[PDB]
Amino acid sequence: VSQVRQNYHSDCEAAVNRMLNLELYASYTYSSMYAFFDRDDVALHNVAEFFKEQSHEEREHAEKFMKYQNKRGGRVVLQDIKKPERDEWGNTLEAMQAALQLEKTVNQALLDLHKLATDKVDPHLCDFLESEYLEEQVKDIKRIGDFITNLKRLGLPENGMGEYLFDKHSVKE
Amino acid sequence: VSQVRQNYHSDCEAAVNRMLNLELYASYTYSSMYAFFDRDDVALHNVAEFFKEQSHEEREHAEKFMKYQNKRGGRVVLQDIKKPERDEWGNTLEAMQAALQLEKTVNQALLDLHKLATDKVDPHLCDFLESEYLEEQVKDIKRIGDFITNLKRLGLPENGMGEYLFDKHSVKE
Amino acid sequence: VSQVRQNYHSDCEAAVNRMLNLELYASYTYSSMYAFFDRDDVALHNVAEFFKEQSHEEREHAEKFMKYQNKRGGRVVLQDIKKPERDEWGNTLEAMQAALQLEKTVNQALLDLHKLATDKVDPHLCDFLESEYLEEQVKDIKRIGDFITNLKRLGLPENGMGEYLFDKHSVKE
Amino acid sequence: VSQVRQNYHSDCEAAVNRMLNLELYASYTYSSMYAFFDRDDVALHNVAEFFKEQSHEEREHAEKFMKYQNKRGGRVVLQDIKKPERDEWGNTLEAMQAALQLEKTVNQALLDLHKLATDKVDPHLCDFLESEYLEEQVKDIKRIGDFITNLKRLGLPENGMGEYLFDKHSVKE
Ligand SMILES: [Cl-]
Ligand SMILES: [Cl-]
Ligand SMILES: [Cl-]
Ligand SMILES: [Cl-]
Ligand SMILES: [Cl-]
Ligand SMILES: [Cl-]
Ligand SMILES: [Cl-]
Ligand SMILES: [Cl-]
Ligand SMILES: [Cl-]
Ligand SMILES: [Cl-]
Ligand SMILES: [Cl-]
Ligand SMILES: [Cl-]
Ligand SMILES: [Cl-]
Ligand SMILES: [Cl-]
Ligand SMILES: [Cl-]
Ligand SMILES: [Cl-]
Ligand SMILES: [Cl-]
Ligand SMILES: [Cl-]
Ligand SMILES: [Cl-]
Ligand SMILES: [Cl-]
Ligand SMILES: [Cl-]
Ligand SMILES: [Cl-]
Ligand SMILES: [Cl-]
Ligand SMILES: [Cl-]
Ligand SMILES: [Cl-]
Ligand SMILES: [Cl-]
Ligand SMILES: [Cl-]
Ligand SMILES: [Cl-]
Ligand SMILES: [Cl-]
Ligand SMILES: [Cl-]
Ligand SMILES: [Cl-]
Ligand SMILES: [Cl-]
Ligand SMILES: [Cl-]
Ligand SMILES: [Cl-]
Ligand SMILES: [Cl-]
Ligand SMILES: [Cl-]
Ligand SMILES: [Cl-]
Ligand SMILES: [Fe+3]
Ligand SMILES: [Fe+3]
Ligand SMILES: [Fe+3]
Ligand SMILES: [Fe+3]
Ligand SMILES: [Fe+3]
Ligand SMILES: [Fe+3]
Ligand SMILES: [Fe+3]
Ligand SMILES: [Fe+3]
Ligand SMILES: [Fe+3]
Ligand SMILES: [Fe+3]
Ligand SMILES: [Fe+3]
Ligand SMILES: [Fe+3]
Ligand SMILES: [Fe+3]
Ligand SMILES: [Fe+3]
Ligand SMILES: [Fe+3]
Ligand SMILES: [Fe+3]
Ligand SMILES: [Fe+3]
Ligand SMILES: [Mg+2]
Ligand SMILES: [Mg+2]
Ligand SMILES: [Mg+2]
Ligand SMILES: [Mg+2]
Ligand SMILES: [Mg+2]
Ligand SMILES: [Mg+2]
Ligand SMILES: [Mg+2]
Ligand SMILES: [Mg+2]
Ligand SMILES: [Mg+2]
Ligand SMILES: [Mg+2]
Ligand SMILES: [Mg+2]
Ligand SMILES: [Mg+2]
Ligand SMILES: [Mg+2]
Ligand SMILES: [Mg+2]
Ligand SMILES: [Mg+2]
Ligand SMILES: [Mg+2]
Ligand SMILES: [Mg+2]
Ligand SMILES: [Mg+2]
Ligand SMILES: [Mg+2]
Ligand SMILES: [Mg+2]
Ligand SMILES: [Mg+2]
Ligand SMILES: [Mg+2]
Ligand SMILES: [Mg+2]
Ligand SMILES: [Mg+2]
Ligand SMILES: [Mg+2]
Ligand SMILES: [Mg+2]
Repeated sequence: VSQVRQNYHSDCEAAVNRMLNLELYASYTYSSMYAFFDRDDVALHNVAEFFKEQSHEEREHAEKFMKYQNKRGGRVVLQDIKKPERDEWGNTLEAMQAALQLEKTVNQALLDLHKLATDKVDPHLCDFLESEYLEEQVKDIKRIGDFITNLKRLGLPENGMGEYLFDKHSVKE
Repeated sequence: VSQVRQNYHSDCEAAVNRMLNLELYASYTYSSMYAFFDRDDVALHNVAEFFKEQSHEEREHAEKFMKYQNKRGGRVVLQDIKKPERDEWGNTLEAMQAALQLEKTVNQALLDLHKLATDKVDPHLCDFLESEYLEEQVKDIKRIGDFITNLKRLGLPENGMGEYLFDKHSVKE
Repeated sequence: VSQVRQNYHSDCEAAVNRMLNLELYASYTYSSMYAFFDRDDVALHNVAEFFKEQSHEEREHAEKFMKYQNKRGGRVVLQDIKKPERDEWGNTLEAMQAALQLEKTVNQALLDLHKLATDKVDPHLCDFLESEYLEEQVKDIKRIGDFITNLKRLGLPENGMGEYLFDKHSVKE
Repeated sequence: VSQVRQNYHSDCEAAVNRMLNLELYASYTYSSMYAFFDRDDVALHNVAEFFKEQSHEEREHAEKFMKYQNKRGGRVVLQDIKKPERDEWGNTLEAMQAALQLEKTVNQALLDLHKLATDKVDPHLCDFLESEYLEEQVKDIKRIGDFITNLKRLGLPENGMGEYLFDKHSVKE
């Protein structure tokens, strides 16, 4: 019954809250990858910093959904942020493969939310997803795929020299 | 039969003209609010200037529809701009409540136009509304709602000190 | 068995992981307060932004513990970040009271960790807490206490004008 | 019987002199590593310069203890600076392993000195060690550990290409 609410279905409000949680979950998974690559027995600092940046970007995605919810007159409802699926991430290839799957999971949830918004005839929510989320996902999925191709080319997981070279030439210094 | 016309339904052309009129109507209502708050026996100049700015923005919305109509090969058809519903606006709370309802009326018309454009399979018109109109409405509706909440907190309509404080701290100097 | 590990007790490593979780929990609680004050029916934007900033600072506290853990040769172990205790925060006074208690809870955990580090004769961990955490807590606790005193002076919770004045004069614009 | 002396135990004064000697010993060992990597039949100049810098930093650590001794009213007593344990350092991996052990030996001596200062209730000496020495050690130990992990990844000692790559991408140009 918010005074600002107009053309905003309860189902979409709830799905936005669930999407918010998933963004926070993604942030936390990336934070775990950062910490792993920062370990003294892993020590791939450019890879670590790549994942730290990914983590911060996911938190920005989450905060943008909070703001959106309030703009439409919905109510933010938070749930636990589940810990990541793994405590250690193997190596750069395994981590990038997990990152690819994570970004595709997030993308599928965004696409599902777009379908719901379409079904409920909510063009503002459609526009928001298209303008602020969907292209970011396609771009990041492509970037991570490109990385995986190069890690395989470099002989991961077996080729430690390849892994070193990737950290020194493929990710930001 | 315009040489530029392509995928532009007569119904959408007509609805764009009606939307243009509504934007002009909204501009005129805001102009009335400006004049009211500029009265010597009302004298809330920051509130007055807020509504003057709202009025100018609505005229910009109208002109953008005129340009759009011509870009698609439709023909601008003007009708009378009806005078506002009231000659005096009571106080800042009453005016903001009327502004909220006005912005929601405009928003509903834009949403209805988007539905029509969708029905007629006009993605250019959909994009135009989503990119140039729908988010502006959500933003302004939220801003005015926020103002109303604060005016109520400040004890409007009875609390004149509250009304003074709002004009001096909530709206641009 | 990390090659860098020296004078770092398993108990301290575990307690650092638990402290990390608590920092993340604090961040999430502050994020909830931000979202609440950003609601159209609450609409205290300077208060909202204060809590958003608090939330970001807690995430910085968490990341610093992750880095610390790795520097000492411990291993970051993550757990679920529990959702905040409340879904809505009442008003500025109730939220500030909850913030005070949260900062004191965090402070007690830091003091307990310092006691453990002292018991295990770990001066590096003692220094880290004293140089990076303990004074921040005292400062923030004092700031929030000062705010609460002023909110009470301004007649919270009943005095809406007082609450408005606080948002406009006590917290950053 | 120095006029400035206050709360400075004879045991701490003596231990500071022994610590000074150890800093000088560490400097000399690093100087030997510099000279080794500068050999025409070793020729890893970035590695050589890394160790030269390490050597200079250890001399700075020593001089700071001399100044400290005098500030407290103790008397600097010098002993021979023993030559390093080896005349040649094998390769980058062997040298980094020796550097890690050296930094941990220095760290243990600093921790032992902190324990003594604690036992003698000398908070100024505790603060000095915590503020000027202990974090430097943790940082350098982590850095060298990280290097060792990367040298192993690069196939040291057998992989000469790996050793070349490390010198060109892991240590300052
Ligand atoms: Cl609705
Ligand atoms: Cl929900
Ligand atoms: Cl996984
Ligand atoms: Cl695992
Ligand atoms: Cl996933
Ligand atoms: Cl959905
Ligand atoms: Cl995007
Ligand atoms: Cl691109
Ligand atoms: Cl690439
Ligand atoms: Cl046509
Ligand atoms: Cl018409
Ligand atoms: Cl009216
Ligand atoms: Cl009237
Ligand atoms: Cl209306
Ligand atoms: Cl229509
Ligand atoms: Cl817009
Ligand atoms: Cl906005
Ligand atoms: Cl406001
Ligand atoms: Cl240990
Ligand atoms: Cl743990
Ligand atoms: Cl609570
Ligand atoms: Cl609640
Ligand atoms: Cl608490
Ligand atoms: Cl503890
Ligand atoms: Cl601090
Ligand atoms: Cl202070
Ligand atoms: Cl204050
Ligand atoms: Cl005032
Ligand atoms: Cl003395
Ligand atoms: Cl001596
Ligand atoms: Cl040796
Ligand atoms: Cl030798
Ligand atoms: Cl040694
Ligand atoms: Cl000692
Ligand atoms: Cl230090
Ligand atoms: Cl560091
Ligand atoms: Cl490294
Ligand atoms: Fe980025
Ligand atoms: Fe995301
Ligand atoms: Fe992402
Ligand atoms: Fe990205
Ligand atoms: Fe404006
Ligand atoms: Fe308009
Ligand atoms: Fe408008
Ligand atoms: Fe506007
Ligand atoms: Fe701050
Ligand atoms: Fe904290
Ligand atoms: Fe805090
Ligand atoms: Fe703070
Ligand atoms: Fe004032
Ligand atoms: Fe240096
Ligand atoms: Fe040293
Ligand atoms: Fe050193
Ligand atoms: Fe150093
Ligand atoms: Mg209401
Ligand atoms: Mg609902
Ligand atoms: Mg979920
Ligand atoms: Mg679980
Ligand atoms: Mg569309
Ligand atoms: Mg679009
Ligand atoms: Mg785009
Ligand atoms: Mg690319
Ligand atoms: Mg013609
Ligand atoms: Mg027609
Ligand atoms: Mg009309
Ligand atoms: Mg009439
Ligand atoms: Mg837009
Ligand atoms: Mg605002
Ligand atoms: Mg090992
Ligand atoms: Mg343990
Ligand atoms: Mg806990
Ligand atoms: Mg629970
Ligand atoms: Mg301090
Ligand atoms: Mg103060
Ligand atoms: Mg004398
Ligand atoms: Mg003596
Ligand atoms: Mg000695
Ligand atoms: Mg000898
Ligand atoms: Mg320090
Ligand atoms: Mg490093």
